[PDB]
Amino acid sequence: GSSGSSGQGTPKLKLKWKCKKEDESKGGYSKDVLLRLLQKYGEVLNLVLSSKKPGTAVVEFATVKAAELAVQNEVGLVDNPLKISWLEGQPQDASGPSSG
Repeated sequence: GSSGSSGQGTPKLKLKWKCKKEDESKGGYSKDVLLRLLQKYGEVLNLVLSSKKPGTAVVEFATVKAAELAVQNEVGLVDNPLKISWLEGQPQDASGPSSG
């Protein structure tokens, strides 16, 4: 298909969740909640939020291990399973002999 991501710097992740139109109500999360949710897994060096679109943000991890676990295990809330996607620098490894 189409691939080509350098991802050299820290493994930053993008946190997106379902949120209503421009409203005073967030939905069911907050810089803190999300911060503590990841903290447990890994130290959150920087945690920024996206204003352009509602229910969107980007977290900055210090290690790859934590990030992954924060993208697999931590899903947010049963009712609202946060959408943690790899904005850039995604881990890729197989448990067998690779080839063309």
